[PDB]
Parts: sequence; C-alpha cells; structure tokens
Amino acid sequence: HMEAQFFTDTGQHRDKNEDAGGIFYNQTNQQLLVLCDGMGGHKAGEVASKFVTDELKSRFEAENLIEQHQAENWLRNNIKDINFQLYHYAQENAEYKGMGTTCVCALVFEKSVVIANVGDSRAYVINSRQIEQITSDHSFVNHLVLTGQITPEEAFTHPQRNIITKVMGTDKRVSPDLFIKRLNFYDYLLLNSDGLTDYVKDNEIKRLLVKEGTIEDHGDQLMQLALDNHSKDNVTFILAAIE
Ligand SMILES: [Mg+2]
Ligand SMILES: [Mg+2]
Ligand SMILES: [Mn+2]
Ligand SMILES: [Mn+2]
Ligand SMILES: [Mn+2]
Ligand SMILES: [Mn+2]
Repeated sequence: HMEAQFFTDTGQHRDKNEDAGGIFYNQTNQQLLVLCDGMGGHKAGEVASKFVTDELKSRFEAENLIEQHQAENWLRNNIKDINFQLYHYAQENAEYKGMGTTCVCALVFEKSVVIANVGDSRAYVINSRQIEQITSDHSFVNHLVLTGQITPEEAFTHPQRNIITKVMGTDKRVSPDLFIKRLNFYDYLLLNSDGLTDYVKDNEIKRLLVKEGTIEDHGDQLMQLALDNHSKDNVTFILAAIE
C-alpha cells in the first residue's frame, strides 16, 4: 500500500458534492484507490458516484488476495457488473433515470499499479521532470481533438466541453480502459475529477508536487490552487506517495 489521502470540496457553484471515492483495503491489506464523478448534467449524480464507490469498496473488502496478474480481469469484471447493476437501478427509479458517473480506480502493487477508467476523471504519475496522464478522457471534446476538428485549447471554450462519451450507469454494457503502469522512478500517483484539471494545468500540478512537503501539505495546496483558479465544479483527488 502507499501513503495516500483523499481530498474533496463541493466548490462554489454546485448544489451538491456529486464526486465520490476513497481508499479501501482488502483482507490482506492490499490497497484500492477509487474516484467517481457523478454527472452534474443528469439527475442524481451523487447517487451514481456513491453507488459505484460503495460497490467497489464492498467487493474489494470481500477479497482475500488479488495479485497483479489477476488485477486487470478483476477490475474489468467488477466495473462491468457494477455498471450493469447501476443501469438497472436507475431504470427502476424514475427520479434516477439517466443518472451516471465516471470512475477511475487503481489497484496498488509493489512496483506497479493497474488502473481502470470510464469517463473523464484522470490518473497521473508525476516525478521531478515529468507529469504523465495515464488515462485517456472519454469526452466529446477529446473526440473532437483526436479527429482534429478542434485544437486542445479550443476544448476549454467549446459549448459541449462537459459532455462525456463513456460513463457508468447509462447503458447495460460498458467497456472500461485498462492500464498497467510501472511505478519505478515516479514520485506520485494522482487520481482526480475534472474539477481539478479543467482549471489547473499539468505543469502547475508538477511544480507543486516537486517541492518538499507531506501528502497532506500538497493536497491542501493543490485544492487551494484549484479554488484560486475559480473551479466551478466539485474538486476531488487522491494523492499517493510512491515509496
Ligand atoms: Mg445533481
Ligand atoms: Mg524520483
Ligand atoms: Mn460531477
Ligand atoms: Mn469534463
Ligand atoms: Mn466534474
Ligand atoms: Mn513533494
């Protein structure tokens, strides 16, 4: 397990905190990091994000041992099952119909992490020289950037810049992206909701983390930075020190 801490803030302009997440432990004290961004533009985003977080917590705490070679399959199969359960929960309740959430999560191992991603929450590794975004945003503007219809700078001003193209809960099927990243020579793992990186640039995160300070020091500084940049969203992240 890593030294890790969860940080969240409703922010200024939101009725609810619809982000969710946590740091969970199974029966042999292996660590799972979870972050979910419930959709603000649909009903009941906090129900969706807390549903997925609660399911991952309960499923993981029920396990004895998931070794590294088992982890991609465990994450893929549980995300698909949770997506299925969330979809039908929303379909059975008119006040929840259409709800959904992103999810980024990470199973921690000695020298590596296994990450699953659905949506436009992110995972990064950071060291003194670089910050690498491991995940790829499932967002409509990322689609527009990859098809070369807009530049990445326009994405910050585009009228549909909040639309996401893969989400938990809105269809009975989902296909998460899985990543395996070696941790050697990195200093930090960061999982975050778009409330952070829609407003704080990658080099700003790197500059903050490369200074001395504890995980709690850095996370409070990073939250204050997102707020100083006038984030209009819930802001959530897990910061973990590699080691
Ligand atoms: Mg809402
Ligand atoms: Mg280093
Ligand atoms: Mn949200
Ligand atoms: Mn977004
Ligand atoms: Mn958000
Ligand atoms: Mn530091």
